[PDB]
Amino acid sequence: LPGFATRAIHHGYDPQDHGGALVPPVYQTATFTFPTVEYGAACFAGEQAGHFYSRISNPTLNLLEARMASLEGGEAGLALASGMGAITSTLWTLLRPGDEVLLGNTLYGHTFAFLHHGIGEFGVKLRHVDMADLQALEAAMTPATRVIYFESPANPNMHMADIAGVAKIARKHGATVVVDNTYCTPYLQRPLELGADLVVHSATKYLSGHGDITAGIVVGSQALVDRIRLQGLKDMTGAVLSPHDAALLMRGIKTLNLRMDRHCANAQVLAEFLARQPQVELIHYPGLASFPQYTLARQQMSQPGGMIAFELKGGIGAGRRFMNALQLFSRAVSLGDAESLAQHPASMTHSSYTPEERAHYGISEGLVRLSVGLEDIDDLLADVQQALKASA
Amino acid sequence: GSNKLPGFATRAIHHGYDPQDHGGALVPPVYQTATFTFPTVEYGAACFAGEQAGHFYSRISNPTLNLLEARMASLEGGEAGLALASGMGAITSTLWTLLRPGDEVLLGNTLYGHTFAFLHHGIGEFGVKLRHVDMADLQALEAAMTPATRVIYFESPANPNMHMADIAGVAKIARKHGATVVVDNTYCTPYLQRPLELGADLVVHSATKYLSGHGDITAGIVVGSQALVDRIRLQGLKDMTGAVLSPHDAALLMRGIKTLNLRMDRHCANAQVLAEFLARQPQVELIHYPGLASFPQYTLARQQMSQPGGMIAFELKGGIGAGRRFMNALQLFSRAVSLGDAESLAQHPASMTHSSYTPEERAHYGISEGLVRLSVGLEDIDDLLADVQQALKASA
Ligand SMILES: N[C@@H](CCS)C(=O)O
Ligand SMILES: N[C@@H](CCS)C(=O)O
Repeated sequence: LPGFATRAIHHGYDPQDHGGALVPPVYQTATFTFPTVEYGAACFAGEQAGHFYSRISNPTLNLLEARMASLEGGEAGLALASGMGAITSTLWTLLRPGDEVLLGNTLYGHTFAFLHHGIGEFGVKLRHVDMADLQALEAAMTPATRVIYFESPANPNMHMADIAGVAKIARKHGATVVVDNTYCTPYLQRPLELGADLVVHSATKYLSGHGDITAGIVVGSQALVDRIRLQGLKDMTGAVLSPHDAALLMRGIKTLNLRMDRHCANAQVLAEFLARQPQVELIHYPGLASFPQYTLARQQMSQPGGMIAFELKGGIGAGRRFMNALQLFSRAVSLGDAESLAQHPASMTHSSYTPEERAHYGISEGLVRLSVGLEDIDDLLADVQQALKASA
Repeated sequence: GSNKLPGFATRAIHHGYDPQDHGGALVPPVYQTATFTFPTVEYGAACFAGEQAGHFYSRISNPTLNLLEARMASLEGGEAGLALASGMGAITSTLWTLLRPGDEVLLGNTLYGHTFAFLHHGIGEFGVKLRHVDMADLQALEAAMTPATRVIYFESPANPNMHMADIAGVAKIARKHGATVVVDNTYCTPYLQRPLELGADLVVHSATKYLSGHGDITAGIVVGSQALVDRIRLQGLKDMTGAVLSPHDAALLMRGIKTLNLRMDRHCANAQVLAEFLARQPQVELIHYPGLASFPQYTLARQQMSQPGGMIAFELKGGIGAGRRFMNALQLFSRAVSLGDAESLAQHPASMTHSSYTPEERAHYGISEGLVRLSVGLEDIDDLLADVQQALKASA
């Protein structure tokens, strides 16, 4: 069993099989041909485990899937046009009218919109529960419960979930547990190893690393991934990942270990710094001693990650002033790029709302979120420091 | 004077782009970027509130895609466009946005297989009622409308029989009962047929086929009113499918569109010469091509398509086994699903797509044991003729 860096570079590919090419060639093709109608016939039931149309089985995409499956330690992988691609295809195939999905207390905005305004409107029952509270979770189960879905750590406050805890509970009811592992990557956390059934990824973020691609991943067990490929992707979503973008995702995956180390090192520093700031009410970073779920965090993540959330003392106004003053962080939604990013939802995403609605969603008035990039930590410090000056 | 619409080719190469707004770049740069940033936190406050113009995240809107979208809209004759990861991405994003439990969809009698799967085993398992109807029969369609009918959805010409519908007839009926008409316009492209100009509310495309023209990308387009395209963009795509089109692929789609009028003229000139030849060969029992008077809906084709297309279907004498022997003798056509490539493609559903079924359930689906489908490409006609004639001789 080769190491993670090795596998992330080499897994699933032998140059000697493809003309000696160091880097595998990109199958930017829509369709595939057949030597005979017989060899055609085989590929519409599926006996010679291989290549089928490119909206089902392109080699380039297969290489990506196998590598990601290796990295998350799962049976099988599926690549998709976007992270929503991955989550919609999974849920559309796993759920039907009357089934229930249990959801983590908070969710990526578009996931929430999919659940409450998408499948939810098609007769699927939604319940939100705190997924670190195993008793609340147990009590929430009903015969109807078929899926339990959550992120860990979860936007907005890095609130973790006890993956193995929930998974014990799901076994008692044959429920499928699905974990959005976008924030951690298989490099920092492997939820399948902790007993989840499927993981989903917005590969758009850390896995790509360079913010030039939109892509999605699903990893899990061959049977589940099979159904999602042939039902979710093929029939319900059509979220097909382009071969060019697959290749670039692979190119990005080759540095995962190296980039995530830096992202973390950079975040650790920025966070001990913020933790001492008198403009700072409160801070959420898994790697501080003050992080309420510190122990659970260290149990599931091998490093505390590249994301920080803090609340500024002066609410919306401070938030605004802080955001405007940054010259190195860019005001943008998104995360996991080489570039450092910030957002202040109160005055950005959730601006149109009001204080009382933002409290409902746990979006504090002065809540800012940092995606710490790979720039030099002294440059990142100077920027955060001056931006704090302006926030007075 | 200057209130005249530019020609189709002109709009295909230029619409929506002036080099002078991107520093003289003759070809638009490609926005291969996932995210966009904001100068002020206020500037971006408005981009989540309808006040200002710009882009937030390439899953919702992007300048490479926007141009592609605007060009397609101009070609189709519609208000707005939307570009997605595939034909199915376009179709599913649209129906997921437009339908809810208790709504009914009227469907054409036959469809593309994944569209059929999506409908029967996907959206239909979610509380949406389905009914099929001969769209060529306006009397039957009128009869089928009920106050639950929300959409009428069909392809014209349809897979795989090229059955056609009267678009303007359907729209007329739909305007009377109040349903949204969506037409899958893949086979024609906007160069041969414009359903929106005929009264349809939305067209969808597998741009993967003719629009791309070069079989290297998978991509979907939807075109219609600003108010429905936005709904679809903001609900279907953003929330329910995530069928995001890659800007690299959209740049290639745009590159392919630049020669559409030329590719199409040649697909059609080729198929016409092929069809006429096939109609006259001993091994050919039957032939379906819209440019032939023997085509059952000859009159609707002439009326609705400016040209008869690159698809031919034809039945062989000798039974499945002639088919096999034909398909396998081919040296220039390739054995393959798909259409609208530069390369000529053939398929023999009997010994291929529908090969697991026994000779019974194939005759049950209108599908002969001698049926073969041709997507005629852009090769030299004699070469194509020569290959097919050598191949008929083999299936003797
Ligand atoms: N995940 C980021 C951006 C994706 S659109 C966010 O939370 O806004
Ligand atoms: N539309 C073509 C190819 C897509 S798989 C077909 O009818 O099979």
